[PDB]
Amino acid sequence: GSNEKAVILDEQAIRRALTRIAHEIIERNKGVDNCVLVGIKTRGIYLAKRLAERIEQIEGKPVPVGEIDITLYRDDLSVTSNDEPLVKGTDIPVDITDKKVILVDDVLYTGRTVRAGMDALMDLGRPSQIQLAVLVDRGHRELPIRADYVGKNVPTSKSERIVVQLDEVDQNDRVSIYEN
Repeated sequence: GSNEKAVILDEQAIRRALTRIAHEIIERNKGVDNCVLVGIKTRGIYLAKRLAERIEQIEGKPVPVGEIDITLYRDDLSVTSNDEPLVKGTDIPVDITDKKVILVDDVLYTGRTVRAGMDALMDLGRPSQIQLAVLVDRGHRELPIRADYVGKNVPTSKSERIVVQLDEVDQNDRVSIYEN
């Protein structure tokens, strides 16, 4: 059909949300001493790296960035969003024990990737807090998870999927919502 996709973050809205999140992290943590950013999912990781650069531009101190590499699966033959995270690997360049780790997710949906992210962190260390920054929160949580920082709330139905494009993997910055 026609009009079965819409842009929910254009490039400027992306850049503004990141900048907002950067400020929010700084205000809430009262600086970024002992903060570590950790990206989840391929685009969450690129977002995390943008976020750390933005925070560095604000504070003049680097923020370390790590990644948790997760692939999502389903237990059935349905075509519907994959909801089972499998953690493939981790790379965090610093110790996270007694640090505030900020998980960075492109789209908060079921919360299921976030939960695997939290456990993955707990396998590497004992942070004092795990916080969650997300570019989009589309609701329909399946676990009791919520974001500390949200670029945009986007109401959705379970039939819709959110497509995130970023320059680093997709050669354009855009978030879109699609029926089906």
